[PDB]
Amino acid sequence: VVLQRRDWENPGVTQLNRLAAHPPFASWRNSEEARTDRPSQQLRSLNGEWRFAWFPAPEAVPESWLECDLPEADTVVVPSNWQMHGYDAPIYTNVTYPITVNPPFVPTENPTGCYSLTFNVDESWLQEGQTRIIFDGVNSAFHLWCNGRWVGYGQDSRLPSEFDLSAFLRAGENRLAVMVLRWSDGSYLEDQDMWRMSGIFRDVSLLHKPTTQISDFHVATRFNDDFSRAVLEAEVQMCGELRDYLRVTVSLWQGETQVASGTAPFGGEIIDERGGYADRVTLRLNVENPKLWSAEIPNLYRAVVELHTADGTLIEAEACDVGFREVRIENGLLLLNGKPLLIRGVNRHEHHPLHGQVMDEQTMVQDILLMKQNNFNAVRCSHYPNHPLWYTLCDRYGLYVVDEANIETHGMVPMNRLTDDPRWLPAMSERVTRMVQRDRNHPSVIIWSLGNESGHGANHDALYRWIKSVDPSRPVQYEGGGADTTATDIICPMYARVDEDQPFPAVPKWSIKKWLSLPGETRPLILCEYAHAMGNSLGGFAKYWQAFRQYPRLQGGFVWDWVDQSLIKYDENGNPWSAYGGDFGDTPNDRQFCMNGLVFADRTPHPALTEAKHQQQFFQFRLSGQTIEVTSEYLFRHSDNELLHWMVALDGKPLASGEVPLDVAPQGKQLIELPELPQPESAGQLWLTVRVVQPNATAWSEAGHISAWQQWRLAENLSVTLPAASHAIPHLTTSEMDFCIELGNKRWQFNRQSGFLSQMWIGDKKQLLTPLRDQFTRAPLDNDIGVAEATRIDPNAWVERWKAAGHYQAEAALLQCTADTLADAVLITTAHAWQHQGKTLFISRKTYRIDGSGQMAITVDVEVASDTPHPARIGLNCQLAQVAERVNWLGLGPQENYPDRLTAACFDRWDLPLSDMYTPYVFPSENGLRCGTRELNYGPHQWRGDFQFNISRYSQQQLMETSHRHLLHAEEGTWLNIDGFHMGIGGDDSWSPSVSAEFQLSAGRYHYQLVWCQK
Amino acid sequence: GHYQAEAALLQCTADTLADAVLITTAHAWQHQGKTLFISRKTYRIDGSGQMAITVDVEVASDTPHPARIGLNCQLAQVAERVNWLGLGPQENYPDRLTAACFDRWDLPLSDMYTPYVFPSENGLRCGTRELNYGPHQWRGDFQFNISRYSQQQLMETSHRHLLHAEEGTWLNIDGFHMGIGGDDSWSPSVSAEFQLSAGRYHYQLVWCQK
Ligand SMILES: O=C1O[C@H](CO)[C@H](O)[C@H](O)[C@H]1O
Ligand SMILES: [Mg+2]
Ligand SMILES: [Mg+2]
Ligand SMILES: [Mg+2]
Ligand SMILES: [Mg+2]
Ligand code: NA
Ligand code: NA
Ligand code: NA
Ligand code: NA
Ligand code: NA
Repeated sequence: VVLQRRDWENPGVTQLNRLAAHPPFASWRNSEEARTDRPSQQLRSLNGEWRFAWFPAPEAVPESWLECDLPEADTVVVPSNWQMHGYDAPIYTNVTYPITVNPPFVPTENPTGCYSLTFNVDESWLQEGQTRIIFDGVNSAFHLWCNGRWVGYGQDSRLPSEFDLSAFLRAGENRLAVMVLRWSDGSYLEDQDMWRMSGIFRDVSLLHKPTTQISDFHVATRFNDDFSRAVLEAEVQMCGELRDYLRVTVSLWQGETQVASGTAPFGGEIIDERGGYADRVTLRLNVENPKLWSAEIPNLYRAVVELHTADGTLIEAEACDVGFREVRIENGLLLLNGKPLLIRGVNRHEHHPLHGQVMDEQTMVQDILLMKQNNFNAVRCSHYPNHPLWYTLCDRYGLYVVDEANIETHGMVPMNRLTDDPRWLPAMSERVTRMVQRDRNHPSVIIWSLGNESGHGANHDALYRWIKSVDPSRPVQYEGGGADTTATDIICPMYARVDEDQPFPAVPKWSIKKWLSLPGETRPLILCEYAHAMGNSLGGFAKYWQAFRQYPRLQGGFVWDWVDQSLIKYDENGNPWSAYGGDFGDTPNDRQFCMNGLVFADRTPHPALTEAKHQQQFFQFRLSGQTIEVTSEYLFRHSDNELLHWMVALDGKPLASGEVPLDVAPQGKQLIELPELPQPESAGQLWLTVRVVQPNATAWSEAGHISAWQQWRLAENLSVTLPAASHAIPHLTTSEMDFCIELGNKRWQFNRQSGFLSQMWIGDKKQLLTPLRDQFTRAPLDNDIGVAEATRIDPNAWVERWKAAGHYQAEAALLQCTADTLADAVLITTAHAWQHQGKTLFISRKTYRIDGSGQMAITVDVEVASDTPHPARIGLNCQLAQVAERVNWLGLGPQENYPDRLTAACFDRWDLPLSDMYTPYVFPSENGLRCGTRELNYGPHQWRGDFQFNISRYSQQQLMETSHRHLLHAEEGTWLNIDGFHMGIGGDDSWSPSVSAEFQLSAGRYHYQLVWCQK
Repeated sequence: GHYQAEAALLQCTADTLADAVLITTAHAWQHQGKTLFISRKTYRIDGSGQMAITVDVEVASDTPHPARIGLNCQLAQVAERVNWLGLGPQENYPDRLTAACFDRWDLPLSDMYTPYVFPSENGLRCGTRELNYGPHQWRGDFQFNISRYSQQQLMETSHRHLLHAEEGTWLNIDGFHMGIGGDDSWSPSVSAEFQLSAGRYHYQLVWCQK
């Protein structure tokens, strides 16, 4: 029947013999164990060592496997993705399906994973009650046998499938056989932009329930106008024989105190002409002054549901954590406990670099900690229901959750081909309804989502209404078909820009500000995805946050995304490296487009994370004279774990500092008058830096955690004092090929054919390995490349425009090189033109003035043809002979910063190891720039001015020629790129030009000045 | 103290090059001991009689952003026409120049003055690459006004009919000029992107004889 029916090529069959969905059960037989959420002896884990064999098709699986272990089978850990054990390749594709688009059919060659487990069942489990097996995640479809007998079938890779094994088991040893299909009709609804894997990748458990049992329960909390009174309403359903003596007791607990309790027999109210539910009961408990749940203060109660005889016999108990909170949209605003939310959100895939799509508690906790430490309060489950533990942790640690159905049909043409088709309504409905049935009691879930990138079909509208009907407590959102359809309560676009319209036909992405006020529009707007964090990205992040704060109805967004989907591979020597699309022989593939994270796969932060943290701060600051005004953006909590530190420094030199306790109400203000500020005699800019410090450790943070900062310029005293009269004067030696300048042991060489400074000497020591030359290009960022599908090339992409214009191939042509002897200096004047196919792209005119103090003043004036694509940078570069341990600078830092991503950086004196000045993006590009630098120190060298710089062992050429970071080699000496000017990095998306006009180098004429000297 | 700031000489040197003379200057404008602006210049006069002026200005970050960054002088000459390659033909300012077109414009001198009943700074033309007046030509990328009335007289005179033509011609040539605003006229109304807030400014001009 199995091979004959081909249930995996039939959307009308998504399960066989699968039990109804429900909230998490453990069947405690002791109420105290239920209350305290301790282990239940009635819920067993079958995680561990299983037998596994791989086959190329289900037709290749031998019948013998149903009753006997296959000798060729291996013993593997479960849960697991079998690609991670090397049985076949994981496939990274974005939009295009990994299989031929021919619904409902899948390939004949359909990788088949045969799992089996021989396991013990106690006699006591079989003498009474019901023994079920629960598969929390099987990707993508499976048949199940127990002791050679066929049990059932299941689809949907991301929700639990449960089966009654009572009639199949024997006391002692039993054998399960699970046949997992890689591809099924379910795969058409699972086209998420992620690695395509398969297997038994979530927990497997065995649950014992009594014959008379709790089969479902729903918890709701409703409130009066000021939230000083609540009613908890618990609906409980039973299965078994109905009897007069049966009762349900629901008890509610605030830690160790029972705050409320209610007991009732079964028999619901009359609902229609045929009566009511005799197998259900609703308990209503009054709660005065409930402690409310939010991400800020995740107050939780425990609800215990006891099924019992009236005279006191507990049959079984179930339980959940209860968060007292109201979610509603009123007058166009999303409210949590009557207050408008500001969503500091991120999308988070379930991804581990070693284990693939298998999740563990440690990784989940690590992620939540890092998120909260970086000022996130919300997470979107892109794009499927998560491992059940995720919700428990979000409940307890406090994060707002968008729970999203496992439906994505991106690769369909058009996108709604399946979702507008009623033949596909049953399969879609199960992915939505079974999510709701499972997760509806979690307070952390505040919004339901219908899926992702499946267009807008009638099936979406039907399922939107289904949720609205069954669960009025939570808004429903869905972005497909233009982000503002009749299937969404929230305008939830992806990559809509702040100010710029993107008027695509049918599905425009309006400026978010404009979107709110379109005729007839009243809904709130929260971006489901924004600020695409691919590689060197998050340019213009502050622009979103300014808009969010100014516009009541712009209530935030979810950054895309949390973590790079890179996977670990090993080289010849067994050394690990980060791999992306195509690295497993997977083809077609979308290469690096799977890496979009604010953190690397091992959870090491990208530089972008600090920009996110800074913009997502909960305290706002204004400066008026000596007055600092602190404003809290908290809705509920006081600043009861917050101290304000302040420091005033003159060009990095500390002049004063102190601390002031913060006592700020939610949404309130506090004025801090700074003491009489000292007047520095010395020249320079005074800078004020403030930081909010948390003196006490929390569940999510260490003592001393910095949660917020800001800087201001204070007084500036411009230097008017003259540099000391240098007694010596530099000697010019003129030859046919060189202009050589000497002053003591210092020597400079300017090549007369090239027109560049080709060498410097300190004593007899060479200082340069490559000459100091202008550079107008950068090793392209992923945003410059502007690709989302590897087959596609956008002629509009910055890298394409630069390449076509000849920026990367333009050669320096010398126009002028002269030397003049001054009264206290030697002056070298140069002019160069950069040309491609007879077209002059750039002209550089320079003076080098070396005086008797040993300093070399470099003045550069550059012309850029108005019709050439604006250049990536305007600066100089050289390869120094020096390799030094440290980099010291007075500029913005300490982390990597670019013109459109530098708000988080602070102006101070920074000192770091050379390695910290390189950002190891897995796909190499221009990296590690620091902006607003007035002084740079490296080895014996010092540069002064007002410039941007990066410094590393890797040239721009190597970076642009290398696809993987692990293939980079340290070059001789150190490559230095010093920029007068540098283009924004953008990132509003990574598949179209996204650098805003104000960050493009469009001025045509540029001036900058550097002083190079020794110290 | 912007209107009463006094120029203090920091540096004034002269050098001879292979085909030119180079004059280097530095000035500080101060008020009550506070240095508001520093102007560093080079004047390069070559064998073709062209005087290349390079100007680099520091503006104290805590002083209000200045109305303009430029040079002014009273020319001995009165000439009939003003001819320029830049935005025109009418008066235009950084935040009010979209109507203006880049072209070669030639007007009588009197049209380079706008007779606002209450006198103020007026007649500026932006985005100018070449200006011609009598024997003089200025080249660069600048804003300018040219008229018989000094900035001093304009600020001291309440009514246009009370203005008297001064000897010769007042020329104001700006590397940079602040927006004029106008969202209202009773509060600061110049948008941030039109305020002269960069701290360090660079402009260059060539003065020659035509
Ligand atoms: O539109 C999207 O942008 C992301 C780009 O990485 C990713 O593909 C998301 O799954 C998708 O919803
Ligand atoms: Mg099927
Ligand atoms: Mg009791
Ligand atoms: Mg997609
Ligand atoms: Mg700041
Ligand atoms: Na808002
Ligand atoms: Na992606
Ligand atoms: Na406090
Ligand atoms: Na690269
Ligand atoms: Na006046």
